[PDB]
Amino acid sequence: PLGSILFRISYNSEIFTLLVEKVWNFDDLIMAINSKISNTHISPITKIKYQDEDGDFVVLGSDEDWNVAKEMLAENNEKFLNIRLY
Repeated sequence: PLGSILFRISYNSEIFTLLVEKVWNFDDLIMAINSKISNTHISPITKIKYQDEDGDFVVLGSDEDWNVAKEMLAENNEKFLNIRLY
């Protein structure tokens, strides 16, 4: 049952979880992480690399990449997600 998705912000040596709805386009999305990571409010990120079913990381900076992945979650049977922050 689809509803919400979780994001596992994976940094260099930092790890955080952010609950991102399935209605938060790439905009609100980028703003969602940019909000949580806002903690530093020194220099956020504009590029997020999310994992795919194949298990290969892929860039994500649009809805076509934020959705194309979502539709995959169902195929991955994962209500969560993994993002890369470098």
